Order: sequence, then structure tokens, then C-alpha cells
Amino acid sequence: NAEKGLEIAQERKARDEGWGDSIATMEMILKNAQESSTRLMRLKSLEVEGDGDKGLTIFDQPRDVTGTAFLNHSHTIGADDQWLYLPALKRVKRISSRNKSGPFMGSEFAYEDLSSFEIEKYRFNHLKDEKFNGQDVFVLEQIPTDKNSGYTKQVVWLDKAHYRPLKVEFYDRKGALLKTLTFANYKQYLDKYWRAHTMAMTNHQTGKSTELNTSDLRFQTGLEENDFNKNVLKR
Ligand SMILES: [Mg+2]
Repeated sequence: NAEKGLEIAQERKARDEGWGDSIATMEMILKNAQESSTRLMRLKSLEVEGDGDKGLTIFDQPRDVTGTAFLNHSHTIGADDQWLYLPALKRVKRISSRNKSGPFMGSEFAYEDLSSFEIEKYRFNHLKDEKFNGQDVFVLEQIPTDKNSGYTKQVVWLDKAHYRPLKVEFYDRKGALLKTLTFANYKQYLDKYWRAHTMAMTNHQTGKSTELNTSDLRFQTGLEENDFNKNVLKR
């Protein structure tokens, strides 16, 4: 049912409400040749009344990315605002929504994967229940309403206990399975908010992969709206 899909999804969304802000210390691991390269970054996130999340990622290490920064303001309706800061020339570039499907800094995450999940961005459909990694899960489909998406659909395995994604399969514009995102090392914050400390995107067609690992997560650190102003990019 389309209406069970929507009900599940509204609950998934409702169970992740109220966290306010967070600062994550992170590692990005790119396995994008025959072998591996590692980046260090911080991700600041802010929950916004009546909108999508804002996120500011700043890369710290190694030298070829130090200072590079990515700012995202997710919108529920219409295009996200996205900007990339490159410190070499101190130029902020707006990322056009027509280009959201493109890869973010050579990784298996697209620009569009770095906005927050919002119910208004998809049409939902419950497919079936399944057992996955020994957890009871809902399997549901979400179809991006935006024609600029690189995806025809995503299929989400969502655990019944906590309504967390365990796996998301992404299908490309031609309908073919493109890549899978897995979530592991979930940890709960303020007795409510689940965050996956290990996330792995594997491209099946390519098969490059990108891991996102979190070593530390602080919530409600005092961040505010002006800390995500595009003018902050230049420091
Ligand atoms: Mg079912």
C-alpha cells in the first residue's frame, strides 16, 4: 500500500525529531582504485523549524582537502541550497540543483545524498516485511519527486523496532541497481536519536566504495542558524 508506506515513513521521521543540533567528528574512506585513501572532516548539523536540516561539513585532513567545505540547506519543497567552498582561490560555488546527482568530491555519495531525508521529497510504497541481519524490517520504496535526481527509486530496509534504515538500495535513471548504503554501529542519543557510526556506500556498477565513520557525536552544542550562513564558508 502507498498509505502504509507513508504511515511508516511519517513514523520514521517523527522518531528523529527534536535533536536540535549535533557536531560529528568523522572519517571518509574512499576505496576508489587498486587501493585506499582517508579524509578527516567535521559535520555540523542543525534541525530547522518547518524545513529540512542544515549541514556544514569541513575537511581537515589530509593537505589536499584541508579547508574544503560543503554547506547544505535542505528544503522540503523545491531545490536544496548547496555550496562548495574551495580554499585555494577562496571561492564559494553554488551547486546547481540540475547537478545534484553528481559525485561529491570523488566519492560514491552524490550531492543529493547529503541532504536530509524529508517526506515531501518522495512518494512511498510499502513492499513487504523481511528479516534482515536478524532484525524484523519493513521493506519500502521511495521514489524521488525531483526529475533531477540520479535515482528512479530507492528501496529501504527499515527496522521495525527503531525505524532506522539498515540498508538502502539506489536504482539509476535506467532502472538498474546502482549502489547500496549500509548502516552499522548504531548508537542512541538523548534516549531518542539513533545515529550510525559506520556507513558504507558500495557502487555495484563500478565497484568503488566510500565509508563514513563517526568517532564522536555531540548533541545540542549551541549551534544556531547564523552558523550556517553561506558567508561563514570563508571562516
Ligand atoms: Mg509488510
